[PDB]
Amino acid sequence: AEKAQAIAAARNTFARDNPVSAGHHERARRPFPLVIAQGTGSRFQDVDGHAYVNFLGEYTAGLFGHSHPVIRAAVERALAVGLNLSTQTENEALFAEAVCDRFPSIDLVRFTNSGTEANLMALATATAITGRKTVLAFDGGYHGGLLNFASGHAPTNAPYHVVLGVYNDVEGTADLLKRHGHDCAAILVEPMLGAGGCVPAERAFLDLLRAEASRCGALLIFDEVMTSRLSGGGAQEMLGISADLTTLGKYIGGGMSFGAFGGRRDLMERFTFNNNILTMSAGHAALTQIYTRQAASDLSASGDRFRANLNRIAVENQAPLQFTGLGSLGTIHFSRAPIRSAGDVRDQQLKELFFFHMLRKGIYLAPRGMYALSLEIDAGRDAFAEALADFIGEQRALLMAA
Amino acid sequence: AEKAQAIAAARNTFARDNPVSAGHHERARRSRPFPLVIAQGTGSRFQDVDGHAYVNFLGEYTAGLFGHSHPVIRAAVERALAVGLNLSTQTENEALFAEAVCDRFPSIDLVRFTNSGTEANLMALATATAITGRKTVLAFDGGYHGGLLNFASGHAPTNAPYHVVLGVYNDVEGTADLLKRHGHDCAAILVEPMLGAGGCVPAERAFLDLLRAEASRCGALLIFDEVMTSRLSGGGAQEMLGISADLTTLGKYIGGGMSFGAFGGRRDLMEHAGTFNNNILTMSAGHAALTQIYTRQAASDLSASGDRFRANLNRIAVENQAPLQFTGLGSLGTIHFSRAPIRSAGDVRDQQLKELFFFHMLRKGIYLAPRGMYALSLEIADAGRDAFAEALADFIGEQRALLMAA
Repeated sequence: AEKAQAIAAARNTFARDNPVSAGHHERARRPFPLVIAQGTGSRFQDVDGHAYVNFLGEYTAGLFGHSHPVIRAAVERALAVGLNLSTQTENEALFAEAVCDRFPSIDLVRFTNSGTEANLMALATATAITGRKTVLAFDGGYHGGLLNFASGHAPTNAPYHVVLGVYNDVEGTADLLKRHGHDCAAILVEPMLGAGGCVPAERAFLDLLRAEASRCGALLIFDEVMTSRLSGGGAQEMLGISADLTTLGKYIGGGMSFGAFGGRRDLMERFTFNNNILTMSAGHAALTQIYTRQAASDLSASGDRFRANLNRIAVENQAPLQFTGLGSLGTIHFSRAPIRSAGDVRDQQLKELFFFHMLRKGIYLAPRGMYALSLEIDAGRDAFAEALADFIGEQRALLMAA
Repeated sequence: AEKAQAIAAARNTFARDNPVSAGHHERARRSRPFPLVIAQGTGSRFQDVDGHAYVNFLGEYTAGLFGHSHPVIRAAVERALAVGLNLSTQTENEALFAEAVCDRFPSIDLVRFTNSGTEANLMALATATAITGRKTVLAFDGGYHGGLLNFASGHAPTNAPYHVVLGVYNDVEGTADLLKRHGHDCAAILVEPMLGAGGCVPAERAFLDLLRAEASRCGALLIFDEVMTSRLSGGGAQEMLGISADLTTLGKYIGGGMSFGAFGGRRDLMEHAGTFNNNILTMSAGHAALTQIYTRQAASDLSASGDRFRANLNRIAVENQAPLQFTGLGSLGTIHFSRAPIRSAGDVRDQQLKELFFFHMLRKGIYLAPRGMYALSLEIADAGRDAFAEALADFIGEQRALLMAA
């Protein structure tokens, strides 16, 4: 088939293009992944020396870019004053007060080494306060290595009695609550399905989740590891919803291993916690001196207009691919059907073709097609739109019809 | 009481000594005397927020093995920083790092990196339950495997909902009975070669070999958590004892002092689907530290220094006829108010003596955990050992009438 032949030609060209990534894949021991050597601003250089504009943004973790001066200088100063300090430094409280300033909902904060640990600690506190064991999750959600529900479950997930609902469907959730209301300790939900395909949550869906959690005595945990960037106080500030607990992710720690969980005092008074000097310093400098509300607003508005530009590339060529998401985070889907839950993403060869083609054009993003803008990426948007335009113009006959 | 009045006087002097740590505690209260707040560090020394310099004997609970300012590690972090933060999920550093770790622990046929030892032990347990299909996990009272993997109280309401079965440390008879009862359901036996939080209680070697025997006989895996004990040799206590675990978990110093953990072992057991750690600074710092600084010669010298030094401190106790003891292995030890031989947590059966000692040695410029833990770093030298031994000598001489009798 022309689709198979074209993806084979592009994949052979990719493999012949990047022998050093192949050698590293061999030494570390489905085409090999790209192995990146260096980075600067919105640019990434692989081990073969090819420069790319990094649209993937490290799955929203690299919001500040690879070489921001304020963060680099903060990390250098923290390094020079000493590594592996004791369990008590000023940096932790300064950082916690900055976060609470941004998320006043988080009456008490605790730091972890990852968002996975943050969600685990939140679930632990939920089960401890309520004494209940069942946790309500949603198909396609990803809260960590042992908190994955893309398959509806994972055999590696921690042995919580997880209840699985379909995203953006409050009828099924109300029925599941009728069934397990007494046993529901927590409702863990992302304001946008990150791994599920950047499926935005309908606002009524989240408001009704809050209502139901209140009425059945379960807590509401918002996994804002990804969506916390949607405003200075995240999507929860955007919608006026107050969860019992909130979890935040790695970019809050300046690009290094960090997570945070917190909220109600009575619930969180139960509280190894993360205070690494470099992480505290980088996250603090980044939040207080770089991540201004105006900078985040510019970034998310640019992301919105830029997703519009892409979808209009699709619309003009009558090709039914779409970018879905919110603000500066989107992801390409081979179907043009409106996506409400995981069941709606119901062909990876077109996505692979797109990924390889934009790589050949110098555009870097996830093979699943997710893009997360960083502060450094109008010229980058123009180049990205022109690259997508040229690729779709050339490969138009291989894509579905709108 | 003379002890109560002396500890009250020492605590009042501590509070008057460190107003800045108190101010930091107050400001942190927005989100048992107050803890010391540390400002900077250099080598084996720490300077607090009030400007006092201390010899750092606690070594950050075994994590600060390299010291606070080691040059090659600093340069590795600087170079990685300049080449760029937040690189993609695939870089060369992770494989170089994994090969060095596998060199040190060739038992770890497949390795995976995590952001913490808590995450490493959790992922190891996940792999155990997945391969075996069983739900019960055998742990030991007093063990600490992470924030949600803590068993000092015999359990915690925060622990992940594994069906953990708890035995008493260094007791294979009770373990054999519990294994006879739950053998078919035991997915893993998770054990530290030394009770870290339990009070640096070394595991009897026959106890670990018999845990291996039972794991083999009933089909459970054996997870050795060497987050703390991995420093006892180039291949950890498992290399020291000739034990081959089904899984091994390693801790933060392998990642150069930053958030890092590792778990690995058998191929068939081992392995989006899971977030793995490839942080640029962590990979670079841990790699440079292991390959250029954490040599077997340096680690051997350090553990020998720890052995002779525990002898020196315990002999301060013996000469002064005081029943306090330092227990542990190599360069890791801990003070206990009793002189009774410690085999399990139940043998630690008064915290005011430890608090008095801690505050007095602080006044003398020696820093360690209020619980009394010491973990020497590569920077602490014979002079540091001499100063610590003389400090303990003077403190026990002055506070002689307040301590128990041997």
